[PDB]
Amino acid sequence: VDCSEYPKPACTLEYRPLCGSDNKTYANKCNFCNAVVESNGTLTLSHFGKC
Repeated sequence: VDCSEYPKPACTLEYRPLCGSDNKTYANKCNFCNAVVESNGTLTLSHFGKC
């Protein structure tokens, strides 16, 4: 997914779960992309929905 507009200082509460390569279910794309940046690009997206 496109994380180009990240990191963002806040994420909304809109619950659109997606499963990281870490097996964490991120709450939405904002939370996921912020984690991608924090990971220095090690975290990828496995799939949409819960892990």
